[PDB]
Amino acid sequence: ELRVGLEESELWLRFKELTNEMIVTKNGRRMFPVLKVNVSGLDPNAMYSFLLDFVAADNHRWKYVNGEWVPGGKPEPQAPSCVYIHPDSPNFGAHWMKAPVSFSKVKLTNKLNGGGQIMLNSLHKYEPRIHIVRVGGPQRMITSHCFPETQFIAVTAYQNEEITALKIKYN
Ligand SMILES: CN(C)C(=O)N1CCOC[C@]12CCOC2
Repeated sequence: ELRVGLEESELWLRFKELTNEMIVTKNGRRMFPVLKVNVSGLDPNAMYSFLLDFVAADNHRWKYVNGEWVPGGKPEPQAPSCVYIHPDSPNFGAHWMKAPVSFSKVKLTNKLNGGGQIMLNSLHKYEPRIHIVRVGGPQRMITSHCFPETQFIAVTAYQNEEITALKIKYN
């Protein structure tokens, strides 16, 4: 059975309980914390690519009002984000299962940009999601996993200083 688990969930939960924020910039900003995923139950000898994308958790624009995050009243459809390919991809089941799969190099932007960077809408709430794509084999296969613990609002600067403090304390 293919098992997908979040490394350092206790750390992510500290951020989640304050409402997590991730900086987006024109040129793209790396995430902290970094999404790290424990994977077991792969075929050590089969071939897989690991894909990361961001689901809009709701259709609303958020705003920090009197020290609290609040949704707008005017929802809009949120197009799914573009996918980031883990740079170790493609690779053998054994490679992926030998240490936590770390997305340390993904960069979050607010501008349609060249290559690599994933564009997110500022002040939208997002839920990180991976796809494990079996490649090369005759039977293509995808398994998807969401990480509720890693939800965040995309921001151009931190609103909640409690988040600023946690980011510095644990970097
Ligand atoms: C680019 N890359 C390293 C890939 O893994 N490729 C190859 C080209 O695009 C499709 C996929 C994405 C996952 O399935 C195969």
